[PDB]
Amino acid sequence: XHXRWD
Repeated sequence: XHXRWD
């Protein structure tokens, strides 16, 4: 949802 964090 935020970039690499998803």
